[PDB]
Amino acid sequence: ILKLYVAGNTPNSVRALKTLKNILEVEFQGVYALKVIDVLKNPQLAEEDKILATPTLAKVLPLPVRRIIGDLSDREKVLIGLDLLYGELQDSDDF
Amino acid sequence: MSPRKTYILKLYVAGNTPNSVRALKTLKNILEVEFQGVYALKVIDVLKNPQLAEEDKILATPTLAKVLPLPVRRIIGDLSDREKVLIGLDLLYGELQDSDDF
Amino acid sequence: MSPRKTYILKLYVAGNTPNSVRALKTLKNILEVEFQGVYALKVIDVLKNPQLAEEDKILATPTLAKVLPLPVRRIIGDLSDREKVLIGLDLLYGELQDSDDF
Amino acid sequence: MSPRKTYILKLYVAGNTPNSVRALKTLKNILEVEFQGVYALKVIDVLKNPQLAEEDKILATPTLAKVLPLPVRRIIGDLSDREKVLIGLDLLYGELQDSDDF
Repeated sequence: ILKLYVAGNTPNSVRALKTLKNILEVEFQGVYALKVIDVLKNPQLAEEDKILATPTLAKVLPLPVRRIIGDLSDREKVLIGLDLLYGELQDSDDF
Repeated sequence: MSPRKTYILKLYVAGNTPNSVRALKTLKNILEVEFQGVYALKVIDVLKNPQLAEEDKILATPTLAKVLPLPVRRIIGDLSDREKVLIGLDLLYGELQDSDDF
Repeated sequence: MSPRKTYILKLYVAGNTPNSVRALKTLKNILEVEFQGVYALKVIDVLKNPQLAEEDKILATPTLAKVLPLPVRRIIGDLSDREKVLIGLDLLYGELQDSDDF
Repeated sequence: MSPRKTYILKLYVAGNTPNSVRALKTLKNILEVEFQGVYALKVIDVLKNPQLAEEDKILATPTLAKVLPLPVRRIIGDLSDREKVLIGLDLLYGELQDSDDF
């Protein structure tokens, strides 16, 4: 699950995020999910959650996801950071 | 100049409420007069510039809630509670860069 | 869960080496003196157990290095550059170590 | 597909024994005969170059085995359960011919 942390939502931002959702939906079944949270509505980080810098995890991501992320972080200037924990599977462990 | 090997307490906030700023100046003040030298408060607002630096990261507030002393415990728990402004924080030893704060 | 803490720094290593084990000793010490209750240090020799568990992952070293404290960054740094033995690394929350993880 | 977008199955492998290379050769072969223009196999021996590139990550086996073909999964089941050689795997996407840039 790709966790995005954003500062507010704009039209272009929402469009690009729905596009990102669409891509993880088209070519990433059960291997990539998306959780976007707005820091303008939810600043309080809780428990295991954390925020890493964009160039930290972007370089290791798929390149269309890389171009979408790069867009969000450079053009729209709304993405503050991301996190990929991810504790991924279909059946809960900890979690 | 110096106790040296200073702790760098980076706080990550979203906006500056009229009361939040005074709480900040308070925190800074007590860190200066009561913990002279050992600390260094670095305030970072996400809203002023969203894009985090490559060296920056944000940890949860319940973490780093056993390390720091109590008089700033209350201020941190507050900056999380009364005003929903505090996202998270980080604590670094350094120093990698210079000319930052004299 | 409990003992609840802390942020665990997993180091992925290709074989045990005198210099490497000395450096890891040092790193563990630093982590348990300054950043006690903040950073744990977990070594994994890939030569002993190459198979990653379902939860584990290996991010590249120059990925999470940058966001780590300088005293750790230098050790990991030479651990990759000076005497090349370090594979990737990772940073997770929970759950214990040494105790250790079971 | 505009006009071509190819899969890049990266296998993170701990050393190269005698009898694992024939299974990799075979896997490669079936990746080229049944499928084609899709599954591009890239094998990274972590023992020849411990230093993971910044573009590289290593994930758990089943986590990506979710989307893999049955014969391929039989072969990775082999490499992981038979001789402890497969550390992990990663799946990238790209138009690779001709594109050394990657």
